[PDB]
Amino acid sequence: FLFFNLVPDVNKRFNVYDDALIEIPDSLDFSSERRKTRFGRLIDGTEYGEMSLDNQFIGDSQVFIEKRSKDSKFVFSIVYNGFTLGVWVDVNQGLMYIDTAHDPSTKNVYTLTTDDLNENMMLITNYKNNYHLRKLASAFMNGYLRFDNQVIRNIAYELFRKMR
Amino acid sequence: SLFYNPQKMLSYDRILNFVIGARGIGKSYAMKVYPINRFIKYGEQFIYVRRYKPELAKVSNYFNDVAQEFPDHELVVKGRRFYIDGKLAGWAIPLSVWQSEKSNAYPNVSTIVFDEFIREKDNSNYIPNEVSALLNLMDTVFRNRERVRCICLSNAVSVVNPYFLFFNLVPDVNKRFNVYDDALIEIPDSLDFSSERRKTRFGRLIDGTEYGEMSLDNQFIGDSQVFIEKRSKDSKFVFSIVYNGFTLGVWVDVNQGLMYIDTAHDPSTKNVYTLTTDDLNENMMLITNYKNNYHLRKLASAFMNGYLRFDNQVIRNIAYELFRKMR
RNA sequence: GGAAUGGUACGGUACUUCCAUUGUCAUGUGUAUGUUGGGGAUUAAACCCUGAUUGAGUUCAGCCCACAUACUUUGUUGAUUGGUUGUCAAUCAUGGCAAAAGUGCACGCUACUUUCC
Ligand SMILES: Nc1ncnc2c1ncn2[C@@H]1O[C@H](COP(=O)(O)OP(=O)(O)OP(O)(O)=S)[C@@H](O)[C@H]1O
Ligand SMILES: [Mg+2]
Repeated sequence: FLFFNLVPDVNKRFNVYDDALIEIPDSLDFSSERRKTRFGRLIDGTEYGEMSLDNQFIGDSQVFIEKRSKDSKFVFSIVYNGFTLGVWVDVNQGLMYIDTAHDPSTKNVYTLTTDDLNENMMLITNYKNNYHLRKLASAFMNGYLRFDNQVIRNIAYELFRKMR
Repeated sequence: SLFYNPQKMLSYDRILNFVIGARGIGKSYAMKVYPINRFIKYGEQFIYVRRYKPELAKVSNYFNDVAQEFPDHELVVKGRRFYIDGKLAGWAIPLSVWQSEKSNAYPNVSTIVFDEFIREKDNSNYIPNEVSALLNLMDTVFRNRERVRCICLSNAVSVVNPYFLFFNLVPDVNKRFNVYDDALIEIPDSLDFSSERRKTRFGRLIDGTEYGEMSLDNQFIGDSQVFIEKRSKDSKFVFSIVYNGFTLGVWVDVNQGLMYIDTAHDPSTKNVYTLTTDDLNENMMLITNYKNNYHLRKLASAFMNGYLRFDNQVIRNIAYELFRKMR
């Protein structure tokens, strides 16, 4: 699956595509078929009570944080590793988002590293530009920063780790 | 008295026994005798798990030390398989391939006849989540609620392995037995400890003073992992440091000023601190390198001083690891 | 291979018991004095510091603890008006009750060992 990169669901018993099909078999009866065996052995009842047996029916992975967007004014713009991230603001609750937005007006476009150099952007000073974006910094420290993706989540978070 | 004595173990009759201690001191003697005792009663064959494969090429002399127990009947090995008067005795395989075994019929089991289940300071041997591996082993040696009785047997007593605190297996040094639904924690008699350790003192005096060190003491008495002074008290909840997914908090009691790291909850909705971005969401606040030393100034100082106190061993371990992370 | 006539695990009983145990419900922040009552705090001691004592070292005394009252915030997050108290929760510990704990199992073979049949 790591190769083919499949995206099934627990709901769909059959998961059909152009080529592939993931089938989850007899899910209820399976569970029921296991239930009865703990009736044949109560110590297997204690074994089922172990969280290991019940936690392989539970999946774990990284998860998103916020899926947010505005409908009002916005100011800044940043780019990193050949990928652009806009900055959105709102007076109502003064909230702050980071969503895909390109401004052909194109003021104050920034990168952390000169691998994305262009006559327009300026190599940002390490932390003085952070104080320039004091509202963005505080929004990161507080909850005033929200996004609309988990991919934007990870890119922004690695940038934050490099930010300090 | 003289030797390892499984009478109380067999007596209190958990369907799954759990004993520890006596490194090479008969912790395997009586429990390798017992399957052949079931065979003399003409019961059922036993199952022998091994940690790895090379450990198998030399171990065909498994019945040498039980002849002096039962000289009477024939106790031999044909090769891989064990034979008592020619009847099959033990299903003997290491771990690697039990899955290929698990579709076979296993109608006859008597007892768990393995020891050194877990070795101190040995996890390269280990297999991830092998606790559930033993679950698969037991369910592939189960047919009903009978014919089976299990033992664990580690060389020494520890309180850090996942199995214990997963089952809250707590040792007691004052009393021999610790009882639960099915789990016992025990050790041979403290009087038998005196007798046998005195027996070792007799004879090889160097082999006695080597037991005088805690090195050989801890193998059989198991006084381990209780390192920091630890207490508890009734202070007010003040601060909480969400680290790698933990609701750790701090009680600060000014009268006889000490910081107690017990776990509790109040609806503070503030002062909760995260040292990682993974534990940060939109209702707690992030703290960089130094600002812990200042906002948790009490924490920093009480750690530098002896004023910081602890409550639980797991909390102690995770907190010391955090103290290593904080730089 | 037969015991349950050895100690025995447990259940679900009884005889003594202790909300340690999960729940069910009432309690909570600060000085001021009192011998509050008791525990002198009692290495004696030598000296001194302080605070009443009376002509005056003459007397005694300085430590903690629960209570009686006024000075006050059950702590704590929120709903409240323009803003302040008061009404609905939290966890914290206390206390009372069950449910729970020790003593025989004299209620049983669900049961290992156990020495003999
Ligand atoms: N009933 C017994 N009769 C005689 N010796 C005994 C008895 N019970 C234990 N022993 C002793 O136990 C020793 C062998 O026990 P082991 O089977 O090695 O126990 P162990 O603790 O598993 O050690 P390893 O690592 O398994 S070899 C003998 O040499 C005796 O000293
Ligand atoms: Mg052994």
